[PDB]
Amino acid sequence: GLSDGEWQQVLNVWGKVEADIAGHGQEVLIRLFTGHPETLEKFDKFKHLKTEAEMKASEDLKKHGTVVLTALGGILKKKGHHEAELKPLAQSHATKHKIPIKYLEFISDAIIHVLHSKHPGDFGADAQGAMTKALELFRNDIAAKYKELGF
Ligand code: HEM
Ligand SMILES: O=N[O-]
Ligand SMILES: O=N[O-]
Ligand SMILES: O=N[O-]
Repeated sequence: GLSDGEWQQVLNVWGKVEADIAGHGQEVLIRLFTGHPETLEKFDKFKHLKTEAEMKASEDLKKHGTVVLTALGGILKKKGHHEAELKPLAQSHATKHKIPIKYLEFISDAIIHVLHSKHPGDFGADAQGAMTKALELFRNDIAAKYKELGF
């Protein structure tokens, strides 16, 4: 898992996201959809978005960005004690949304990219290390639930 020091870094970095949850959420999703168009196809409500300009101008995309990062933030603040929070997400994403674990890798990478893009020079090597460990823990615990479901 993560050390106390590493969790402290994770939640310090997360303060950046919390100051503009919608903007961070929007950019993470645009980074995901533009880097991996196949992911857009998993959202019936976003597949109409043909261009990044349309994505940027979509208020519903920003709304979903807020939902996604709010859920993640909740999970992170549990500092690994997140079984109850993670279980329903693993289930909905495997069974209902049919999201391969690879796409969770993509969005983890997107979060790291957006943090650098929005805070260049203010996302230090230790911070990236800790946030990356937290996102891997998230992904690893989700993967365990995916395997249970055979997904
Ligand atoms: C940090 C990783 C993620 C978090 C925290 C997250 C969180 C959520 C939450 C809270 C919801 C609404 C409740 C629910 O249906 O469970 C949701 C819905 C959804 N998620 Fe995710 N999600 C993540 C990753 C992804 C990825 C990578 C994809 C696809 C590439 C995806 C596809 C979807 C879809 C299609 C919905 C339903 C959207 C709708 O029609 O309203 N999710 N997600
Ligand atoms: O937990 N301090 O590394
Ligand atoms: O954007 N993930 O639901
Ligand atoms: O209505 N089920 O998302």
